[PDB]
Amino acid sequence: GSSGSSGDDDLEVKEENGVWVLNDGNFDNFVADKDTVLLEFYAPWCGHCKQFAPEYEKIASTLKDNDPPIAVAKIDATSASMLASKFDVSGYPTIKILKKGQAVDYDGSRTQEEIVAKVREVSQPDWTPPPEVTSGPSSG
Repeated sequence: GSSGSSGDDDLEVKEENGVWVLNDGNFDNFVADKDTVLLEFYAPWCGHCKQFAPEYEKIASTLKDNDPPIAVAKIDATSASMLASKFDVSGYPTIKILKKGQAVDYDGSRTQEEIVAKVREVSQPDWTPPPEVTSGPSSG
């Protein structure tokens, strides 16, 4: 701790209209100090995503000035295999949530209202992960 390894300028992250772009390389580096991180999976060969492209961006801002503050980001499963397999992303668009390192599978109408409800709902410190877990990678 407190090493200070900066130079190659590798550890970075971009965004789009409020939509951050995370990758297996900056995945943890980002969620490192994050209580709740929204991860959105998509594919370049998936047209159905194009219609959501703008639908998502709008959400970002919403959860942006929300409380607690949440960081909305997306990931190209196609490009990110490790992450894709992590949340068993066998389809798209696939929305997921990260809680202190806990993958929370979403279920319901992926809408600006619904999507936010769950996310903003999970961000809460009281919120807790329900039983019947799907995957638990050395959670702890």
